[PDB]
Amino acid sequence: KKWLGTPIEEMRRMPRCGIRLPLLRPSANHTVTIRVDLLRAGEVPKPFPTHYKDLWDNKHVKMPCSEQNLAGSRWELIQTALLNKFTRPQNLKDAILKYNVAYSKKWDFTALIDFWDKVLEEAEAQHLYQSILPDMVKIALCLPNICTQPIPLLAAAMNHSITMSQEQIASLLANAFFCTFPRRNAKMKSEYSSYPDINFNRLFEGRSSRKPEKLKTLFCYFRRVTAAAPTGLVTFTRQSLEDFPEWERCEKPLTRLHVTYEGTIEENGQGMLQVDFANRFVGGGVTSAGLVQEEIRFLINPELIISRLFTEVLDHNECLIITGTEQYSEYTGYAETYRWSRSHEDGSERDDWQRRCTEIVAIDALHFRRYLDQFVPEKMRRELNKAYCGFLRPGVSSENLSAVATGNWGCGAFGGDARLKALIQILAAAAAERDVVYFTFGDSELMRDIYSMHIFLTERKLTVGDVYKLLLRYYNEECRNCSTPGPDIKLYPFIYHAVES
Ligand SMILES: Cn1c(=O)c2[nH]c(NCCN3CCOCC3)nc2n(C)c1=O
Ligand SMILES: C[As](C)(=O)[O-]
Repeated sequence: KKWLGTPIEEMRRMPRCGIRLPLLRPSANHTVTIRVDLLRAGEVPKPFPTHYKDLWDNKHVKMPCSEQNLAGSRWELIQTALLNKFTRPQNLKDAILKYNVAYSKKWDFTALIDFWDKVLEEAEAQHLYQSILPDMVKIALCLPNICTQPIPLLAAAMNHSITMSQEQIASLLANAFFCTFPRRNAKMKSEYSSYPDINFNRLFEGRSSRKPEKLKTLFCYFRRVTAAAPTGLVTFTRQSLEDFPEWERCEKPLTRLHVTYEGTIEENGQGMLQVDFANRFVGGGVTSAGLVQEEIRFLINPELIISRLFTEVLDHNECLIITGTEQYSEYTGYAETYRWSRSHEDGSERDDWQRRCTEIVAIDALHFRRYLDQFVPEKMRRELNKAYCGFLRPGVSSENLSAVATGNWGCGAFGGDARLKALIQILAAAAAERDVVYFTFGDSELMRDIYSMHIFLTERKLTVGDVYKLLLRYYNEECRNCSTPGPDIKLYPFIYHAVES
């Protein structure tokens, strides 16, 4: 069988399962950068306020167009540099370095030069410098007319949301492409050291065969949004929780499971809560060298990338929830085989805030130096609480919550055990009263194992707490005093034996 458990058709999805949204309104905990009274389906949102307002401080994005970006005006310099005809890739490198002189011997542009000169055919290169790049320059230089409202940083411990237009995101991402954000470049920076990279200079470095695919994916997006402005909104929400379950005493039952070795989160999990297997610095290596699950999603839905402008590194009790990002590309492969396929026309419905009905949550797993480290109770509890924070929606009934669409979170380079991570996510989803849709990407044995364990536990009516206690027992009996790198007995066999005895 290609899938097991509850039919995916029985799982809750947005918009069908959602509640009526409240009136979109700015407040203490919600920054709204557009005119809500003029928000209309199929119309480009109007920025609020009408005239540019600047904040240059430690609580807000430092905009490139600020009069405090300096002594001469760096914004004036950016304008002069970028309003030149590009005909060769050195012209673009020289332009970017005119307002980044301090990095002229540090930043490598080999991948940009190679993409333009050695990957693209002549007509594609001509279209890039005659049309796409000039259009990207123009939307970048329009920033003060587009992003008129200061953008607060989503700093650690803040529970805060920013809702902005897709067009505003496009102007900001064009600026990131041209590397115009100040104070975001130094290796030894104090300010913004706890924030991800935003400027795209590392995308231009080196000779990985992955860079042309990343650049094809991003220019697909840039060509689309400069040619016809997207009309919707996107919300970025930082969520930080204090009260976490007493997992050992949780009497809640497990919820439903659909598990499959075919399909993908972003396509087969339409309208569900889609997990991004995140780096604590959200987006990971998207505009440097990474190309696994998080980077792929950030490339095919590039509006995610702007979370790096304002999202501080995630602490253990935090996540980032992004609602409304649009898919602009299709792809094949994964990591070293990733290829851009074609432009994608997103068919998702929009909600009453004109957001695409696509909800993604960034939750970062731990990176384990040793395999057995992840069975330590403090580490299991950490992963449980991280997933719980990513799945919990405090003031929402469970009937209005979509299923969670996820997979082997943290089980690649970070050393996670897929069977443990599956069960941790199942327990966190149960505590948050959400069903689980789990994708194993070709691993049919894993699909069967997760299904079998789930049905075993549910048929025996074991609670979240019952299961967590078994995890603690597995640590104590097979991990704590294990002198070898791997345990004598595996987790799921241990669980079966413990319960059946
Ligand atoms: C979103 N997404 C995919 O699209 C995807 N494609 C492939 N195929 C081959 C690569 N290996 C397959 C088995 O797992 C390890 C990776 N793996 C994928 N994974 C893990 C994923 O998360
Ligand atoms: C743009 As700078 C000189 O603050 O790294």
